[PDB]
Amino acid sequence: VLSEGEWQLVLHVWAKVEADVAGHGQDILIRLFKSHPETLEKFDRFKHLKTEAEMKASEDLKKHGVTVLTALGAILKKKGHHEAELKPLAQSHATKHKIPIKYLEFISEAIIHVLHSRHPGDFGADAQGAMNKALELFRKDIAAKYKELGYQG
Ligand SMILES: [C-]#N
Repeated sequence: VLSEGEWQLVLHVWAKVEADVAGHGQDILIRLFKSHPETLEKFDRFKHLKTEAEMKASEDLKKHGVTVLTALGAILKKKGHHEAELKPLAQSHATKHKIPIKYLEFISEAIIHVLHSRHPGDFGADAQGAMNKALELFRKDIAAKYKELGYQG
């Protein structure tokens, strides 16, 4: 459960993300691809991307970073009442992308790392703890929908 004050922490850092969604999105996906290169074979769209250099210059990668952060931001802003906003995301990742839950733990770690590098004055122990809890509720809810489809992974 996040306390209301922990949701406020999440939302306060989020507003920082929002002032530069494309830069945050690039950092996050690159971080993910560098830390868990196997996840990159799950994105059809990025098969031409090899070097870090290539990732940084990619428009496909930047535009996707925006799409990912827009969808997640809409979910975080709901403070746990996100069934509507999460359902479409869950079902597509299950059916169309076949993304194991594990991948969701990887991109969570990436987001946490990036927030910390970028907004350290805002991203202390208290904020990291609340974000961790928000992302873990997000995964748990995703895993519930996967279940309903019979989608393992
Ligand atoms: C889609 N990350």
